[PDB]
Amino acid sequence: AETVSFNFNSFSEGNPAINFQGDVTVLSNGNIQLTNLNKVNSVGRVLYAMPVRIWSSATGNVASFLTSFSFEMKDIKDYDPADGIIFFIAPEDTQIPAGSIGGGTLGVSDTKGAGHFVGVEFDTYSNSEYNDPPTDHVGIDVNSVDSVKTVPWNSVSGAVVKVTVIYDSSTKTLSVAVTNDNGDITTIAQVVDLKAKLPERVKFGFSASGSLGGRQIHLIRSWSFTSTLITT
Amino acid sequence: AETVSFNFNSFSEGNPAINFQGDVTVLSNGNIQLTNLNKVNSVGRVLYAMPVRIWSSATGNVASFLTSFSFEMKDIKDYDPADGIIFFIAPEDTQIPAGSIGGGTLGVSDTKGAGHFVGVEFDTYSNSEYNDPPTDHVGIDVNSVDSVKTVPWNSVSGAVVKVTVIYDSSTKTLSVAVTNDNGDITTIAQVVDLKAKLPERVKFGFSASGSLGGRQIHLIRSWSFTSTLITT
Amino acid sequence: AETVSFNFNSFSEGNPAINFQGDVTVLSNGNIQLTNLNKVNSVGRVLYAMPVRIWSSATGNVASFLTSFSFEMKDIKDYDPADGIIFFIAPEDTQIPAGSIGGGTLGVSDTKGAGHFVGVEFDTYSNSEYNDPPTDHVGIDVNSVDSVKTVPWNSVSGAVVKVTVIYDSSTKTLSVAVTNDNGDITTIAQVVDLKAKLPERVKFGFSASGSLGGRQIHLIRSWSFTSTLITT
Amino acid sequence: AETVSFNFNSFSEGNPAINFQGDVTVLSNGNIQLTNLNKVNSVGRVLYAMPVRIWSSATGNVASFLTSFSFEMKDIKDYDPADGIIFFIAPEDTQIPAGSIGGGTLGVSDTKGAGHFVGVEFDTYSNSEYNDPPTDHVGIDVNSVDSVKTVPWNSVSGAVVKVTVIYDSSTKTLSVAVTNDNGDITTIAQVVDLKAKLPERVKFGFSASGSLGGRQIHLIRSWSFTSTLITT
Ligand SMILES: [Ca+2]
Ligand SMILES: [Ca+2]
Ligand SMILES: [Ca+2]
Ligand SMILES: [Ca+2]
Ligand SMILES: [Mn+2]
Ligand SMILES: [Mn+2]
Ligand SMILES: [Mn+2]
Ligand SMILES: [Mn+2]
Repeated sequence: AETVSFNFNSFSEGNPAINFQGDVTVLSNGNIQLTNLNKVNSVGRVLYAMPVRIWSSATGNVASFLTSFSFEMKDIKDYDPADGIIFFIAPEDTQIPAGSIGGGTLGVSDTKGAGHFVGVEFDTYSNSEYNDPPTDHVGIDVNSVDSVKTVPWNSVSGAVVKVTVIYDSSTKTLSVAVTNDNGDITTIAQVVDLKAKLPERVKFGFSASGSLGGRQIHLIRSWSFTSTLITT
Repeated sequence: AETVSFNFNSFSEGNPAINFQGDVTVLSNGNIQLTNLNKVNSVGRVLYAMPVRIWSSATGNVASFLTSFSFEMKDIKDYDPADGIIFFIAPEDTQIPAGSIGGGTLGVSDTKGAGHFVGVEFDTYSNSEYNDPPTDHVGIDVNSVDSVKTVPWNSVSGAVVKVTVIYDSSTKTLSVAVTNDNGDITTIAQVVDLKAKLPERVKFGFSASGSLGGRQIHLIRSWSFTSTLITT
Repeated sequence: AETVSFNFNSFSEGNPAINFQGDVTVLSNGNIQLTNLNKVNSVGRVLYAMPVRIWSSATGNVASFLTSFSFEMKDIKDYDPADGIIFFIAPEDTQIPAGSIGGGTLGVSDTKGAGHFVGVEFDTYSNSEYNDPPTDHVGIDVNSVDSVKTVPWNSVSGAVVKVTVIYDSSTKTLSVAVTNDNGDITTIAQVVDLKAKLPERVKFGFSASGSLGGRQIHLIRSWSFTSTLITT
Repeated sequence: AETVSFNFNSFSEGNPAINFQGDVTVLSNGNIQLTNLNKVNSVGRVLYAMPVRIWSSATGNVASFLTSFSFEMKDIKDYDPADGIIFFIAPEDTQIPAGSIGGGTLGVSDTKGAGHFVGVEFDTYSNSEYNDPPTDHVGIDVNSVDSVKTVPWNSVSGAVVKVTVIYDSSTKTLSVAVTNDNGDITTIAQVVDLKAKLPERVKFGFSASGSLGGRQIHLIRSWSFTSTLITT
């Protein structure tokens, strides 16, 4: 039983348990603001500093993990509410794509929307070049922002959104449950073999981005995580 | 968007929001004691009073729900810890089987261990006649306590256990993440078409049962639930 | 090396190992409820029946001890939490102060908040008459609930708290580590010359109290204890 | 409220949370054997891979931590049982001192027995050059294997030893509670300003050394830890 577990009710600069990339910033109240409102094509990513072993090439086993986080997106006069936030898993050498154009790539893909990652996005701007549905949505991404699956969702400015994710290694199922301000929940699940798409050791994080005309406040308020690899 | 959501940090006799059945009692702190230790073959169930609609015959849609609860199981001199607790879903008229023999039936099945229900069991006693794994386990039960699927588990006497469940209607997947006292998680997932195994309107709840030589303390400490059915 | 060591994972009236004083009552799950919610200025105390020799006048040696225990405090409409629990050490003949007014005396002191004891209080209601801090707090008490030193704490209703106390006779240091539900730890330590404040033989126990308007549920879930006295 | 917490009931090579230094080896049963029996001056160290911030220069606050771990030492024919284990805290860049001669340096000090670290040793070999007591002992080391304080102890071969450490930030007290196989406890405590002796970011870990004629099996059976730094 190999278990990595952490809980964040707030954040602060200096904590060695978390890595910042790009235009990330910690607010006095302890929240993480992922993008910068004055930069064009902004990109902000926050990662748990320590890599986590999600599978052993020895036991062949794959870990299960339970994580939940709360975020908030808020409009600002008078740019378009873009582009959203993404909870991702990637190789430990994961950096903000070079020459990132931000926007629809969400800071995890190249200009074509390709990359090495597995994630859950909370997309609030429609990008046709990536085949986005016409409305706000939640999608499961596997090496591309061209979601492997999506579900209609509604991003309510200033609302605090609570998310719960469960990965069952046995069925290799990734289930997501989103709790909107109104109390309604949105779910989405997709079978993804983490052992076949990611390396033994990976990192977990949040990413968000904007464009020239599209910018909003992307806030990460809290994050608790727990993985458990069976060794034997 | 039809949603049902409730949250109990503690219970109490009376509250018409929860129908009791059997040897159920309420401790001083609001904890529910599903069974009685001075009674042979005891059964006790607790149900959310108001029935819930998990699917529509018109729309065809099945509801998605997110539920979490924390229970505790403690041993008693010198008796055997059995059998345990089951989170279940059944027809709005559900009742403790006629002539319930308690024990392995968990208060939801008959002698053969069959019944009209869906649920997750935290089985602590192994009944070979029900093809029970040799050790403590967690199982996805569909109309039978002879689990559709099980996973090795460890029940620790006196430890507060936390459970989170997510049912994604899009995939008909039922995900379970069990957080143990020591922080390790156990998961199990199973595709279960509720729409096919249950009526449009059901009731959610907990059930536990002891036998003659097998009795233990089963307590429910909290329960929050949210189901959402799309009506469009 | 004289060693006294015991473990209590569940309690049960009748056990000659425990002395019950006041309004104490054992729940059916094995928990000890210290206060009566239907009584004004209630007081309850549970004590290890066998007096423990912490020091000897013959050698001048003082014993070191290690002890851990878990409690649970929960609210009750619309009353105010009062007043909390206190782990205390005292003369083997200790009884509840005659004419106990309940309140912030925790059942170990008189109206002026004075008594003959040493303990760790987990104060939830602030009493200006006892120089209490404005918020919930943990404190080291020496013959008075007018703590020799307190520390900011946060009592969370329905939450299981873990405490570990270490007394080093060589330094006469009493150390307390409090594990909250969220995983945060709270500590407080202080030099207390036991040999100079209590008789050679004393009793160890917990006590809780409520008042007229302030009442809550105080539960002791477990308790393990080990002291070693050097004889040479 | 910043908090780091991990828990190991067993260990396995490959876990990125653990850093191995020296002759460290993981046994088939999940234990960590710190030294190499066929090697002269064998030195083995295991550290928690993630640096911990024990104090911020911003607020000037020191963290509090509660740790506990079980270890075991076993004699090997007919070599002398040496030298023991040390639980230490050093700079995040800490490495086995070049030209480490092992033995009484315990793998954290130079020839003179000096280095940059704070720790608790379980010394089973008297080294007059470092002023060790004539017998097995436990000591609080502050930048030197010439303990600032010791207490008589007794290493029993094959015996599992359970230790619990508490470091209260308010008093800057480091308290240790050692529970021997037979059930007797040994405590030692010392005031130590971790903010005056170490940098803001450090690493925790265990070290073990041997000599030419002094060798034995040093095992770390399990380790749990929780630090909490109040950033407010
Ligand atoms: Ca997009
Ligand atoms: Ca069974
Ligand atoms: Ca008070
Ligand atoms: Ca030595
Ligand atoms: Mn998209
Ligand atoms: Mn079963
Ligand atoms: Mn007080
Ligand atoms: Mn020494």
